Amino acid sequence: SSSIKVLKGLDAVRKRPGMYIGDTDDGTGLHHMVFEVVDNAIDEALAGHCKEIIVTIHADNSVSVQDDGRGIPTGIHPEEGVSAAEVIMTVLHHGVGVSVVNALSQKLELVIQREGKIHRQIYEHGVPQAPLAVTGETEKTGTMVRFWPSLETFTNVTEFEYEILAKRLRELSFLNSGVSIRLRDKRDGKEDHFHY
Ligand SMILES: CNc1cc(F)cc2c(NCCCN)c(C(=O)Nc3ccc(C(=O)O)cc3)c(=O)[nH]c12
Repeated sequence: SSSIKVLKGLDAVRKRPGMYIGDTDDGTGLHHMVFEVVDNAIDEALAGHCKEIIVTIHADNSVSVQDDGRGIPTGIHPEEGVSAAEVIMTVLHHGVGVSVVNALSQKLELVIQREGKIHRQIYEHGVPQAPLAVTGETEKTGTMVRFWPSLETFTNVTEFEYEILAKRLRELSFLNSGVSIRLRDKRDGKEDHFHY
């Protein structure tokens, strides 16, 4: 039931993205993709587990958001029969849910560090290539989401603008005293640190 429901939700978002992420021509939807993923990292900070968020603009026009929180739970739900992480990445929940970013990404990479293991999963248009898998051991904890926005969905403004991410991250750091945000642009080495 869940599998059918999930695919219906992905289809819904790709068919009417304006209802979920906003305008797909003028860059507002595109930048909103980053801000949704960051809002999830900020929740993990607000719960008191994440101290540092790192937002990176990569040279291939993907964006990663790294937190140093607990790591999304990885245990297979008895019910849905896939990792708790995969449910969070794929089930449809301002505040539109990461499954919307995933639906509208050509590719999404999830890396979770939790209970001494690295877990990794790759998505394409919100669909998992394979179940979440352990790739190594680690002493660290946290969640990293890197996504490549679908050029089927986004036109015209397709490249992230440093200033637009900077303004919003600075604003989120003002609203959430104590959270520390790094923004780094791999295209030219620019970086900023936002903290109130
Ligand atoms: C870049 N970071 C990042 C991106 C992202 F797209 C999603 C998340 C995310 N879940 C999203 C749903 C909620 N707002 C969590 C989360 O669920 N953490 C979390 C939840 C429960 C437990 C536990 O019960 O043990 C431990 C950790 C997180 O930490 N970081 C995220």
